[PDB]
Amino acid sequence: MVISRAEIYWADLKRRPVLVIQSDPYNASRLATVIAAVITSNTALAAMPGNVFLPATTTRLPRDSVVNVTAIVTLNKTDLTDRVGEVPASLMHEVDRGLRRVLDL
Amino acid sequence: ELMVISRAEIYWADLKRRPVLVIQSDPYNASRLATVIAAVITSNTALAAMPGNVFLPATTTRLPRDSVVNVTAIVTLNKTDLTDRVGEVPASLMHEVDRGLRRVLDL
Repeated sequence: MVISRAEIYWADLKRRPVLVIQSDPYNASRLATVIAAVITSNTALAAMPGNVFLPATTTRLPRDSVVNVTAIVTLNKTDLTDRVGEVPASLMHEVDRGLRRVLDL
Repeated sequence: ELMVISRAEIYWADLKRRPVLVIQSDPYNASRLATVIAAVITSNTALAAMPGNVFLPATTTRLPRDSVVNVTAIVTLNKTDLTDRVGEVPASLMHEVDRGLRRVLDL
């Protein structure tokens, strides 16, 4: 399947949701890996600076979620199973700013 | 083995004990955050051809051998997992690492 940035997938880390943050050039390349940020259902992590709150109406996920930009994982592209949906441009911009903040970029 | 978890520093960690380069910003490094984000450092210098990766001489890092920062291999470790500190990456090579990270993460 086609792996794109800003997309949410289910993956085995247990089975949790992740947001693809690897750029689409590397996603389309022959690179076996894909970098992603973990999405938690514990909304209390939204207080942590840089993390991004995602309503369940936005992600088509069961519950409200939070992108934890301090929890970055490198997965095999094969580990990505069902796709959940996509994060809108505005919230993805918030995620980008959080990532630049936590990574000094 | 307490030291100070600072950016641009190289540590040994169990991912298999391998070296990692801290890329998490120092505000989060000083915070109570249990995790620390790092890029894996390989001794396979052939990965220096991969775009974005950064070659690190052993004279610069005080590492056993010449190494390469693989900016496509990013791991989130517990601050406790960082054991012996190896040294620090100069500002110029860390800037190259930053550019590679911005490229692979569209930042």
